[PDB]
Amino acid sequence: LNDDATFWRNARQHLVRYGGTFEPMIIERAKGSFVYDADGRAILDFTSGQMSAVLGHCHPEIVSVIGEYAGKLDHLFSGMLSRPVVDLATRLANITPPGLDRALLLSTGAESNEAAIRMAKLVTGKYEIVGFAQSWHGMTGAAASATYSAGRKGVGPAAVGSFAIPAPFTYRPRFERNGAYDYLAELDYAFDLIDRQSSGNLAAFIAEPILSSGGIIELPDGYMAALKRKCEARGMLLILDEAQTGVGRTGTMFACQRDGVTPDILTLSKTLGAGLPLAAIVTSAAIEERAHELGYLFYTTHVSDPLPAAVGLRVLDVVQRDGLVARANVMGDRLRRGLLDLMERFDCIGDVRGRGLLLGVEIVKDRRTKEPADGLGAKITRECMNLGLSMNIVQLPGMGGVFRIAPPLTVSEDEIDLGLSLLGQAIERAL
Amino acid sequence: LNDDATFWRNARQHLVRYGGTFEPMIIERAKGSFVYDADGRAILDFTSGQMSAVLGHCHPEIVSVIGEYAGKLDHLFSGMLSRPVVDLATRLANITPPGLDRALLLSTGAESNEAAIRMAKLVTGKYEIVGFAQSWHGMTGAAASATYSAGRKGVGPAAVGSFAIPAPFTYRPRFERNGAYDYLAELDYAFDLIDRQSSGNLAAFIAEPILSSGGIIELPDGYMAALKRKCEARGMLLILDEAQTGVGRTGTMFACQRDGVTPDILTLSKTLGAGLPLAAIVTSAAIEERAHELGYLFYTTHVSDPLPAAVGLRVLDVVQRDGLVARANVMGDRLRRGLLDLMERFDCIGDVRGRGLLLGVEIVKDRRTKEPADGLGAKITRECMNLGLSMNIVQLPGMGGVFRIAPPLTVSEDEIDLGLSLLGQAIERAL
Amino acid sequence: LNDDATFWRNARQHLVRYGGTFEPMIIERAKGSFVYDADGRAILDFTSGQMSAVLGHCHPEIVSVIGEYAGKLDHLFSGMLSRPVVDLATRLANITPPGLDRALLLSTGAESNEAAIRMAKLVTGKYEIVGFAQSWHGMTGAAASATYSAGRKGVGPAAVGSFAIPAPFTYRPRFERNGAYDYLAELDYAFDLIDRQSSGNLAAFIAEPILSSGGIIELPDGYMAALKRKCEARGMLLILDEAQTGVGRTGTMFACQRDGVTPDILTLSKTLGAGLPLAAIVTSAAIEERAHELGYLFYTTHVSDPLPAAVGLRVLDVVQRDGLVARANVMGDRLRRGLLDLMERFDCIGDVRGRGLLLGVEIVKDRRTKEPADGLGAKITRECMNLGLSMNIVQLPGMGGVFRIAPPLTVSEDEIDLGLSLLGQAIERAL
Amino acid sequence: LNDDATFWRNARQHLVRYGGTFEPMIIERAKGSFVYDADGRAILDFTSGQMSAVLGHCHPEIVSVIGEYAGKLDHLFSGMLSRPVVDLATRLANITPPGLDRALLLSTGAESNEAAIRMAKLVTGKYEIVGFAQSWHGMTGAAASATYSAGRKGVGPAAVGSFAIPAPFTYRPRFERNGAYDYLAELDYAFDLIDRQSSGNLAAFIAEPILSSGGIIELPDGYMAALKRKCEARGMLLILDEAQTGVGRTGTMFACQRDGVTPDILTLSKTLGAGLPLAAIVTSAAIEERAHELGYLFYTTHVSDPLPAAVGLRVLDVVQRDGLVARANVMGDRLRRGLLDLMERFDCIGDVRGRGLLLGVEIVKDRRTKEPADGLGAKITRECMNLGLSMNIVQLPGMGGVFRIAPPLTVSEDEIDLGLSLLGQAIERAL
Ligand SMILES: Cc1ncc(COP(=O)(O)O)c(CNC(C)(C)C(=O)O)c1O
Ligand SMILES: Cc1ncc(COP(=O)(O)O)c(CNC(C)(C)C(=O)O)c1O
Ligand SMILES: Cc1ncc(COP(=O)(O)O)c(CNC(C)(C)C(=O)O)c1O
Ligand SMILES: Cc1ncc(COP(=O)(O)O)c(CNC(C)(C)C(=O)O)c1O
Ligand SMILES: [K+]
Ligand SMILES: [K+]
Ligand SMILES: [K+]
Ligand SMILES: [K+]
Ligand code: NA
Ligand code: NA
Ligand code: NA
Ligand code: NA
Repeated sequence: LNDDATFWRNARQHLVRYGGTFEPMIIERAKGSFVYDADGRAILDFTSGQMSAVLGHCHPEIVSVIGEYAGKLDHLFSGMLSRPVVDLATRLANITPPGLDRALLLSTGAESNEAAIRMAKLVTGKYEIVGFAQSWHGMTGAAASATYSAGRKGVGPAAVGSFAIPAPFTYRPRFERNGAYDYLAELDYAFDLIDRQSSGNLAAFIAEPILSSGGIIELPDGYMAALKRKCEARGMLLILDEAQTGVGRTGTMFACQRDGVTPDILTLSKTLGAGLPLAAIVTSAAIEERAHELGYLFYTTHVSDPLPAAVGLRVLDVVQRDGLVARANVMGDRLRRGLLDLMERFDCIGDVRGRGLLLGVEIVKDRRTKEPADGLGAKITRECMNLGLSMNIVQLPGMGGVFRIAPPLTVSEDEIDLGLSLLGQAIERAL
Repeated sequence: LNDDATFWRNARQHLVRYGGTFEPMIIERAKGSFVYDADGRAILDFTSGQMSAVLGHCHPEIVSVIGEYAGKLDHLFSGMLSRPVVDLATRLANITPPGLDRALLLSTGAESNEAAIRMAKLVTGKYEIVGFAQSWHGMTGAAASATYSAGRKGVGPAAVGSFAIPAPFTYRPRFERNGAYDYLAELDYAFDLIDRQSSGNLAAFIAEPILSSGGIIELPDGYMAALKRKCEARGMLLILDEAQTGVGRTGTMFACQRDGVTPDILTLSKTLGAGLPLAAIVTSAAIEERAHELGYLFYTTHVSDPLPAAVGLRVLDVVQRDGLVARANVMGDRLRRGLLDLMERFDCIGDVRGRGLLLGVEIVKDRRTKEPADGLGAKITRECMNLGLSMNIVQLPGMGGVFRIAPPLTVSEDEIDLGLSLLGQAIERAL
Repeated sequence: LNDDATFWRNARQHLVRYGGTFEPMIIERAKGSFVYDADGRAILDFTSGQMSAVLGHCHPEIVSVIGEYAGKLDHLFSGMLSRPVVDLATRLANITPPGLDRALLLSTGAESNEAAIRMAKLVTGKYEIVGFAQSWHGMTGAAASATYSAGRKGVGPAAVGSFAIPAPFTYRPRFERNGAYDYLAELDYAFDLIDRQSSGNLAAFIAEPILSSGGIIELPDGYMAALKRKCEARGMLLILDEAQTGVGRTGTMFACQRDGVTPDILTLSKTLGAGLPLAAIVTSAAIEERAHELGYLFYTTHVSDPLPAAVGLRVLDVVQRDGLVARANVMGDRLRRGLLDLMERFDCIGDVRGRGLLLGVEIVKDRRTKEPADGLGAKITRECMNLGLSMNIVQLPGMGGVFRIAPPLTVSEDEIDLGLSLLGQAIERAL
Repeated sequence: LNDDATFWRNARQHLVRYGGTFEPMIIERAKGSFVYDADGRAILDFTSGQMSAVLGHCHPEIVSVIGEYAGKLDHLFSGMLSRPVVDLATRLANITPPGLDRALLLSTGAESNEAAIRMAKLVTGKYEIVGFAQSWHGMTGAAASATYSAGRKGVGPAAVGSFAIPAPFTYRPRFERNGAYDYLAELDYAFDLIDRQSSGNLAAFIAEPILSSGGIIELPDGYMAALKRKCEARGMLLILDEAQTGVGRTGTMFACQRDGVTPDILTLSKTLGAGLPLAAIVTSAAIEERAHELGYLFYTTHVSDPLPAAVGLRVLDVVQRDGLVARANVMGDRLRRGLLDLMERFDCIGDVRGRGLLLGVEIVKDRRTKEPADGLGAKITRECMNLGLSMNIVQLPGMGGVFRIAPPLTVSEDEIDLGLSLLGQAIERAL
């Protein structure tokens, strides 16, 4: 039973609490799209852990590579090169759009954004960084100063030169022109302001192609191109954070591919490691060259460590081989439509959005007022659990509770249907 | 041969350069205190990789646990608890001094210091952070603003409220009282200044018990206690960064134990993971409690992930069982004395310092002028390699080149003698 | 002749150049609404110097008081009280709205805003300051960080916690709701953003009732009240900068009176001194009380100096006695209508705005495109001079050249007509 | 009687309290080295007001010029040149050392330092500013961030890039080499630190030749030269703040003349205006030239206003004519020796320092412990008043109470003796 009093005792006694609340169960094993409790109960992992297990839990291929290297090449002096490192660097260079040529292999999302941000500042000689007011880039320093969805308060001043602009949000529009939402005009409006406050040191813009923590907010048609150009005109880099979107999730290997806009620096993480700590940035040769010229510095313990590298490599190998990127679209379509039928039944569902297998469901009270569903979310979330479905709802100012849905690219047709089933039951029972 | 033209081609073409220079060899395998090149040549790893492989490369016990969990419990939704997590948290609570009760499990050194620093600011409501002018805490935001050994230039303003004080350096003293080096008076002097510049927002002091990147600088007798008290009087936390010192390396499980001063927050990393990415902070229940009360937030992808946790646990298990902490003193003594004999032979060696198996050798031209050996270091470093010994020299302003020596706690008597041998040959041949 | 080669030689040789260009004439004397050159030519001062000579140049009453005190009470140790100081403080308390009770007498506009801003931060314990993107508050530190009309570039980082919002600009509207300019919605929109970037330290909002340097931008009906409330809800002070508007200029003794919204802190300057350096802030007793409790500090050489105080007093005496505030409306109306007739004749005039005797004329190319008149301004400005009328045009991003018009409250009907005359001639000749 | 209940009532009711405490008297008139109360009692102004009345109160020559211009040329549009402006600019260029060629005429000390600091940052392209930990430069923004004697707390973050070094203080030395105070070594020590914290953006060093508010601290022999060189090597400007020292006070027209080191920018104020608000900066033609090239901006209401300019001119005229600079040395010597005799009598006097007519007397309990006299100061200060002598004591951390003594350069032999008399009586009566 999950009830083990010693477990919970030691948990209460020795764990630092870092946000939210611990699920009152003890997880003992994980396989495929399922995690299992101490009673053996099976929970459908509709969030891929913390949106990382792209190939699911304990993917035989992953297992082998991990053991294959665990005992052969493990961790090395940061000045030593090895095969997995170089092969991954190359692979990344070969699968990302043209213009992205060089990679640095790290360990975490924030770490990746930090390295990117640092290189941007170096290269440009400037330091002001603009982001979305609903962004999420990490808990560390620079990453955190660019994160506006949460954590800004009670911890002192942000980094000098930090600005934000509103993100384009089609569901709840706020900027109009000739009776319509003109998300571009909004962009122009926003940048004018930026311009008026800048000190003449704009160095980069950092953005997620899809605002995950922000509520599964997809940047609408033409935006990125527009953005890009806004940067171009001001001598700024465009850093795209693809932690949740990279690696096939949204139906393309990378989200920037859909839009057809390649960034100056692209960051990867969660999905690249498939649950293990691997991260990376990829940039153009020129930028790397100038960064070098100027003595760029991003020296760590785990930069260029074989084990992870090796793992990142397998994962790409399999996504490609098993054609998971396509799959994403296919199961994505399946889940999407299923989500729409629920919306057909219940009025508490106000929006179904996302792309591929990165989907969001916005709970609302009045499907015409689009009034946030107060607590209803927690309830549903809660019944999903009782029911055996792991979910995650995000709640932000002025929006309704959002269910972030993101199963494994390896998810099965049956599991999809199964989640959809439990989701409906939880809903009806939650009302 | 390490000469593989495709390897090097792809290395030149796709790797981002993050600091220093890549060793012109290809590493293919690692076992114990050795890493092997593409020709099979064996290199004695006298730096434990990037000072992490505490149990050496591919430690059978580590291997098993990694595989044992790789296929059983891998990565989880950050809200889910598991056994390895809770057991490690407990273990840490049980082996660290009294006053250290709760832990948060992360992935990297900088990440750990960031979480610590963030909690400090939260809890106190202040934001100014003091560190040593020769410090090294990480490449990310807050970690980097407190790092003064390198990387301050060309990347924009540091974090608001950043101060530094000189570290006590017995070899090259600079503060005198009644014809003698009074490192405490220096401390008092230093803090007065701080006090005069603070805005009334001092929140913490962050320090390494032994300045590794700073040149293997050990804080002298009574200092830490003094420091601690300096903080106490100003309502500041004392955060001890034990990334290179924690886990038995300096002869004690933790360096703060020797001095008999327990910090408000203690950070661990490199050594805890033994080459894998595991990190953590440990603090008092009260501080955790208040941090909670105020909504502390340090939510990441890999916080509380079973695999690493599991790995951290084994490592403690083995250090304890195999009595490596003691061993540290014993082989440490061996290596130390060996280092002294070389100093007896060559005049280029000006100091032999450190503790346990964290030793430094300061190369100097005039052993009376204590004039830095210009380039001589690089040479020796270079011959050690040709000879089959991996080394690392650090070079800072106003000091001589420093060889950071830190082999595995699992190192053998013979390997020690072997390194000492090659080290002498490299030296004599370098002159 | 203004041609004096020694004059100009020494001018070129020893003057630091601080902005714009020196008028190629030498001024020898000033009386009423006129300044005279070296040839004796009379120039109508339609800008009241640098918008200060409210009673005109060398106002007999001013002259006497200056001499009356120059030889009786001059400058004192900042701890010594005197009559003029206390009488002025009282007068200000008696003529400003209720809620404004205590005054601090300074020397300059920026100085006044700085003291206000400092007190705000003290009292609230916060430090973030919001202003208009078209604001002007001074060249010194805090004053300058809140100034967004000019000077942000090439001089390093602004003050930490500096934000700006767009000012309501009826002529060139940019925010729409149901096909209309909803300046309030704009306000709400703007503050949401602020809110998302604040670190939880908003302390005050600083605003000019009429954006003078920003292009004579008047805050539209209901705005201030709205603003005020936006602050109220966030525990922020509202600091109103009345340097150009205070002292009768816009038809009321103070501009905040019209709107019927009294600020937490009100600043005065230019007009209060009538060309001499006198400045002041006025606040509520409570705020003063708490500021005191906390040890507010604003100690200077000229704080509470009799001469200026004395001068400030006379000026109030006369504005009141001669009923200049009313007059303002009357001549204001006269000038306004005259400005409209010109607009009736020429297409280059796109807007006539302002209040009282603080008027702006926006030059535009297409009176339907509202396309800025490129250079045309400089030309007109230039012919006004040749013609004997001193003017000032301000040029900002995205707007047309703006003529700031502000004659003395003592201006005569004939002078008004005279300026209007020359203004037309300059225009027609400029085309 | 000073007792006027209405006066005090309105004082309590409408005055903002800005620091310290208001003298319980009402000043009605001021002439020469005396200010008079409401009872007619005469108070010897041993502080020249707030150290400004260099020619004393109501100096006939000053009076005339003020009236002479009050009615002829008063305040002008900042773009208009006039004779007094240009003549003063020239005069300053002619009386300051070589290398100082151009001037900008302002209104206040802080204002002057701000303009200087701003120009420094512009010209260099950097923003970090170093000052003394016992400095005083003004209450406004940048001026205040460089002020470390007081006001750093409770008002939010200082300006980004703010550093301080300890000032050389011969009386209470703290840095030793071969058993002696090596103020230069201290300098070297200090800058090393700075260097380690800078981000590579050091732009200027701002210093008072004599730390007035800091306790009358004179920079010892060779220091300034050393300082200068420290700057030179780092591409930094040296800005000398001569608000209390400029204009003959310390025995030279400017204090930088004694040392024989001319700064890159020199600021003047208090003394230049002789109680009226006039201020200025003086710099080299090159610096002005580059500042211009880059669009330096320091546009205010009172920049280049005739009245004050005119006043500044007379003052120079008289200092020169009446040979007050010499006088300074002569009466200075007189007062100095007189101060020494008191020290001969009382043990509470621990130091007599200063230069010319800018003298300090440090009160101490144990003339061997050099233990600060707790409150004794206030007492003496208090009896001086009862006795008819206005004084000022400054009290800083770790030092004894300091009497800042600075009478008018026009002071008489008898007044000097008179102050010395009362000072002794106050002392003996205070014990
Ligand atoms: C776009 C993006 N970038 C970086 C990160 C954080 O990376 P690390 O937390 O592993 O350092 C997230 C976070 N993911 C969390 C856990 C915050 C989530 O909300 O799912 C992210 O969304
Ligand atoms: C005390 C201390 N704390 C944190 C870190 C960095 O942790 P990560 O680089 O893994 O984020 C080091 C660095 N170690 C490096 C690689 C910089 C080294 O110099 O050995 C460190 O010394
Ligand atoms: C609202 C407001 N507040 C303060 C000030 C500046 O005061 P000081 O320049 O006298 O320090 C102005 C400026 N007036 C100038 C000269 C900038 C102008 O544009 O007319 C101002 O407009
Ligand atoms: C060196 C120096 N520089 C600037 C200033 C301030 O100028 P303002 O206060 O007139 O703006 C002082 C201050 N004088 C005060 C009143 C603070 C004093 O302590 O005497 C100063 O000492
Ligand atoms: K490594
Ligand atoms: K996790
Ligand atoms: K005064
Ligand atoms: K002027
Ligand atoms: Na590519
Ligand atoms: Na413990
Ligand atoms: Na009132
Ligand atoms: Na000169």
